[PDB]
Amino acid sequence: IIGGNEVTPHSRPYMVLLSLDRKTICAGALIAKDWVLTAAHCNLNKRSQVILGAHSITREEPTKQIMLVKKEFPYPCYDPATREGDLKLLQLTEKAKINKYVTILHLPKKGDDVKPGTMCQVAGWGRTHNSASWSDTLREVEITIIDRKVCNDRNHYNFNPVIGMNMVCAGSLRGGRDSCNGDSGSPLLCEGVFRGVTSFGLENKCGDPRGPGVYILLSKKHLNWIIMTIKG
Amino acid sequence: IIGGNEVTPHSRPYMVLLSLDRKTICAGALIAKDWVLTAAHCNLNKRSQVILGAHSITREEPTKQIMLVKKEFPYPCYDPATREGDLKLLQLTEKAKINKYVTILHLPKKGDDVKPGTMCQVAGWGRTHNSASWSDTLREVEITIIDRKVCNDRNHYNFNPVIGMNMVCAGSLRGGRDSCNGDSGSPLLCEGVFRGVTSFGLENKCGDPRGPGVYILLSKKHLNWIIMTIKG
Ligand SMILES: *C[C@@](*)(O)[C@H](CCCNC(N)=[NH2+])NC(=O)[C@@H]1CCCN1C(=O)[C@H](N)Cc1ccccc1
Ligand SMILES: *C[C@@](*)(O)[C@H](CCCNC(N)=[NH2+])NC(=O)[C@@H]1CCCN1C(=O)[C@H](N)Cc1ccccc1
Repeated sequence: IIGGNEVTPHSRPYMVLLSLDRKTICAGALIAKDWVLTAAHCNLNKRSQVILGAHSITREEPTKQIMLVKKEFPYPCYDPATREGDLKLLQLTEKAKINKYVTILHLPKKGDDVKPGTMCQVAGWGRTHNSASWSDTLREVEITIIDRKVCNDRNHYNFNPVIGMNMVCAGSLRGGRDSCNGDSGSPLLCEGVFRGVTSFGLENKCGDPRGPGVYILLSKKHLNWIIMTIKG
Repeated sequence: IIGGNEVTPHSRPYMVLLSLDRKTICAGALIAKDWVLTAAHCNLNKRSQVILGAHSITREEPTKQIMLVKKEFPYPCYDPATREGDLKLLQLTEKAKINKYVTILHLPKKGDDVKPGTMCQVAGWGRTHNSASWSDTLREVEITIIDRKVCNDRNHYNFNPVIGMNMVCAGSLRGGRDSCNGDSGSPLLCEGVFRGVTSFGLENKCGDPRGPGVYILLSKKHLNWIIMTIKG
């Protein structure tokens, strides 16, 4: 997270830390007692861990629940070339224990676009600068959704890649506020509602006005696949 | 086809006429002795026919081969809302008999974009005016690929819908030349190479400069699915 601040410990109890390996992290949302929604580009191995109720990565906390993946369900329409449908459901070996510290983030009922100018938040343990590594504590930043047509601009992504109807852009006109490396999978919250999944930006330019972070929209199509994959 | 002309009978022997029902037709390409590639939005029923070696729809011709569908393989990533991946493979009950009149159109080796300004052709039995019904004989028109960024313009599709990296636009700056209703599925040929599949335009505005026809690009991703579905 670029230009955010350290969250009140455990004030975002749906946040999942994904320890992928030694060099890599990701985030995600707990969407059911045994389901984590994250991004498809986040590659797990057999040693990977899903950590619930975390604030600090390193510090030992009584609140933490270390979970294991039973099965990966990457979205079958994920296109690594367009970045389209960058979604993945992780089924856990056991159910999380819900409490004050570990909660379920609810899916939106309707898969609406988010209207430009809306204020949104994203939390994560990723880079806080375009250098170095992850943040030891969970941080959060507030961002504005940027009009899709501006996002596809010559002064923005400029069709490399195309920012389509199942993505939103969010940041600031002036820059300084963004997700970054290691925030992939993190839920985009907009006016209290789960709305997107952190996907990509410009390499080593988190927070550059040219490259507002791109979030996969929880649209009708993506919701259908989520609901189907869980229930049944 | 808008602003085209009647083809020399049987000079495009890979062309498939799809008789979907009484009110509807489509086109397609014969890509193997028992495989037709068309568009996913083209709905067949049990009475539907795939006609090979046709020139006229009505007239009885010794060249015609009336084929039947064993199984439909609509592209699993087809999105009816974005029009994305509008592709469908039809497996035939028997093999076509290849001759002078019925041939296989070869897939491109590399799934490249088509560069703006390239001249392309599309053939079909669809509307020749923004009214009335199909053409009794196969026609063909030549069109130019329109730059993707112009296609997404305020004076064009204007993000309703987005014209993405797995679509090309083709028509003319002045209008008058286009595919139309009933041409869906027809192969887009560019400098001798099979390049796209006729998908959509603006309703009752075939040939309007605002809405150049949109073709699904035979990109790497789509080729992989085609090859996989056939061989195995
Ligand atoms: C996997 C995630 O941790 C990470 C989050 C980065 C978010 N960045 C900003 N600025 N908010 N995502 C990625 O690293 C993704 C997946 C792999 C590629 N990628 C990118 O962000 C590339 N920079 C995307 C790209 C854009 C334009 C041209 C080439 C590549
Ligand atoms: C199914 C095909 O025969 C047909 C071909 C039309 C090609 N038109 C031009 N101008 N070259 N395609 C369609 O009818 C497709 C599938 C169903 C919807 N559709 C459309 O062409 C709509 N007009 C697409 C559309 C665009 C903008 C807004 C709403 C719908």
